[PDB]
Amino acid sequence: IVGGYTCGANTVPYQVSLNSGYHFCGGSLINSQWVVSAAHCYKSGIQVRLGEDNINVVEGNEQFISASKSIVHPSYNSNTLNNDIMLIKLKSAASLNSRVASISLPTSCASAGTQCLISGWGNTKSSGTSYPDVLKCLKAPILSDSSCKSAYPGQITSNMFCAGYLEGGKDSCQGDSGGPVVCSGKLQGIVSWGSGCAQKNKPGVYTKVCNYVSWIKQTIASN
Ligand SMILES: [Ca+2]
Repeated sequence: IVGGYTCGANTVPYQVSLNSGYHFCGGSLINSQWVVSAAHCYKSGIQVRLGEDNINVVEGNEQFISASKSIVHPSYNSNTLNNDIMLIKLKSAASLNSRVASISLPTSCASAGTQCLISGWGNTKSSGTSYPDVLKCLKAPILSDSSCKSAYPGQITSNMFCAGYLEGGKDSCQGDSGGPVVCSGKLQGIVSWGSGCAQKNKPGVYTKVCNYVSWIKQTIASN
């Protein structure tokens, strides 16, 4: 996250770190046994880390649970990033409390102008590299579809939205991928892609979760 603020320990209780020896992507806990992330975060050998603030220090609220199954969306396209969504089943259920909690799926899509919270452990610089150890947060609005398409001609599908600031300076970045965009207490987006970080006229692009609720629910019910 570029241009954000330190969230505070366990203030974003649905935020996950995906670990394969190191943090590589975020995710969101949607019930005691399932996480949603980006398909471009797929790899084998995932450990899901819940209850994290500092990802390099054991602080006492963590739960570390291996994945048993990963399911990439059937229509994910790695070239265009259309349908950039994945489900991960945990080997055992997490223990839910005030610091480790699920986030609700949306019943309706959010409109442009809605303010959302984006979080992650990604790079905090737009030029150069500095990775934080504690969770960072950013408040940002959903942008109109017209502004999004004008920023990325030919690249925005109906399964994507833009959020952020056209003036630049505040955005998600490398290492935030897969993490949550929460608006009015519901998971509306997944950190997906952009051109660089925090550049003028190049806001972040997010997977539009409201288009996937039926697939999520049916997949969880049968796996
Ligand atoms: Ca920790």
